[PDB]
Amino acid sequence: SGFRKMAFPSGKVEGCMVQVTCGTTTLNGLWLDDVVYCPRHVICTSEDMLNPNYEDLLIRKSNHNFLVQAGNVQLRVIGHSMQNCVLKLKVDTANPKTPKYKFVRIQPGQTFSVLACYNGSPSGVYQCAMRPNFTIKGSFLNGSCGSVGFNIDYDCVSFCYMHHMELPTGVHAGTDLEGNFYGPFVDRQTAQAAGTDTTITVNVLAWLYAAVINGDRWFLNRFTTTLNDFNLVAMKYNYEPLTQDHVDILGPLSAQTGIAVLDMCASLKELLQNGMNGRTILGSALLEDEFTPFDVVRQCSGVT
Amino acid sequence: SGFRKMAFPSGKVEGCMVQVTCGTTTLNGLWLDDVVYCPRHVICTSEDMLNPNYEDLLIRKSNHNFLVQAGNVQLRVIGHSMQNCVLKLKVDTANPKTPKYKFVRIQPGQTFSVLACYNGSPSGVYQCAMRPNFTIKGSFLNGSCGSVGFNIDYDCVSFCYMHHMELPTGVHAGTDLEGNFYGPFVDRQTAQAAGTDTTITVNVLAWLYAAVINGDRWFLNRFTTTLNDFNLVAMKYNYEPLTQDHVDILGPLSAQTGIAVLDMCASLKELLQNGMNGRTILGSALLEDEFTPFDVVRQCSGVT
Ligand SMILES: OCC1(c2ccccn2)CCCC1
Ligand SMILES: OCC1(c2ccccn2)CCCC1
Repeated sequence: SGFRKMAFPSGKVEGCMVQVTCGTTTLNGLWLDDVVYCPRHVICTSEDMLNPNYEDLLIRKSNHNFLVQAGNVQLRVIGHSMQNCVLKLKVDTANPKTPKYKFVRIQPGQTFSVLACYNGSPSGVYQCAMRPNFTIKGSFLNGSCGSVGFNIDYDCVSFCYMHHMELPTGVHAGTDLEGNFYGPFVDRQTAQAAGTDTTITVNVLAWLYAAVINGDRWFLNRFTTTLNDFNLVAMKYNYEPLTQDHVDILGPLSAQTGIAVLDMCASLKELLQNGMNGRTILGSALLEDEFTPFDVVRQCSGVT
Repeated sequence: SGFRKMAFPSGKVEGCMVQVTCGTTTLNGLWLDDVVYCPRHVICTSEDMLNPNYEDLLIRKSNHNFLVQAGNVQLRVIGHSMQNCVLKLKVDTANPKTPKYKFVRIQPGQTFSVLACYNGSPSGVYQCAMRPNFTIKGSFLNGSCGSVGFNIDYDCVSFCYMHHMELPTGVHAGTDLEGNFYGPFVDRQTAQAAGTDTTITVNVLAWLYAAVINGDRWFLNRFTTTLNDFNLVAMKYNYEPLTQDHVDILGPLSAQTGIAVLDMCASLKELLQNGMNGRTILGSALLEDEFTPFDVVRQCSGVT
């Protein structure tokens, strides 16, 4: 029993992290097969970042200007290309520790583990969600760019995120591993305001089911609701709308606990309207939205 | 910027996890050099667990009764001994992935990462604290016993915990890697009530400093206090007493932020007396006590 904000074991990803230096800029790269993936802003001075023309900056760069270090061994760069906002450095050595992997573009509300790295070296691992405004709330200091977000399905790492940017409001923006930003963000030091950080309703409901499964039941009430009624209350509280797709996804948890999804919606409705009155659910004083329904089933069943 | 509940990268520990089977019981073992460490209750039926005589149960066991599997390869057991509440299975092969390591017995309030494992296979990693009542609040299903808690200092894994027990109240109890329980707990299925789960005051203060460093400053007030005055309020709120040792440990964070420790105590005092009034600190609606001062400095500086 017990329910924790749990990251994927990071070993398979630790084995892929390298240091990339271009001039005076050092950040992290991801070494998969004979390609190293890193943010294209590795080629920028902090001055460049105000208004960079990446194509023009890149013309001035040769293979030998990209210093790639894996542990304390240098990799030989034999090619480089820009794909969207990432550089692909071709090296002459396939990473011997390359796991089975995929590049996936996640949807808002989807969760993933981040391996925070500095100078190609892992500092820690934590669990994130892609926010509905396509920001993440991470822990990223200077040097952390090129740190990656991932899911693991048994032995296959799905890479979904590479860290590029802290917005002036201290939230985080990055790309998939094709170098396309999540949301409307750009790799430029400019006014970039995030939109409304709404609560991921389906995730909150999953976590309420996790709470019931783990003995925290005080918030269960005698009420039910409808999707339309619930959604009026959700809108008012800056909660994402709940769809029949979300109800379907919660079916297995509904089944396991014998609490109909719409009954759990009615519990959530009362919690929104009445608050926690100083009580906690799974050691939280607020409604937790960084567990997917899949996360709750995985952790409640013990998948490896 | 940003501050996350962050675990150590788990790769070095993933490389040490094996499956141990004795009869119908499968749990996890830790393979370091040519020794596999596992909970001695691997030799118990669920019936045995009501009132086990471990010495008598062990007499009936031979090396060949301990099935040790590392990935899909069997290890040959060439010796076995009981040390306190752990078994040490001597195997004929040193673990090739053995990291530099130490066995440490942590104090209450100290934090560590758990690698949750089932059948010798990692499912996830999360950050814990040893509670002042010598319980931990983990995520441990059946099969998770032998999962370990650790700290990493650069390249040296300090193992501090091995999972043994869920108490009837759903909190967790285990041993150091010499097999000595934290607190008064025993590996017997019996009435074992935890004492008062007090808040780790020095950790809350560290996290308030982390909040200031990360721009969350709304709780800073115009007041100061004394250790004795603060401690009267702490006692009332089931907070651990604050000692001059704790004040000293917070010195570097005091220095960095220019907030005297006793001023931060006076902020914490008001938060205890007034509550959060529906506000959050680093995305928490309650005062977080699972970051040590060392944790806050590590994460705020980017140690790898
Ligand atoms: O399940 C919720 C938690 C718990 C509570 C009691 C026992 C064990 N675990 C609290 C915070 C995260 C883990
Ligand atoms: O620092 C606190 C958190 C944050 C908030 C804003 C931006 C980035 N990170 C919220 C929860 C954990 C991370």
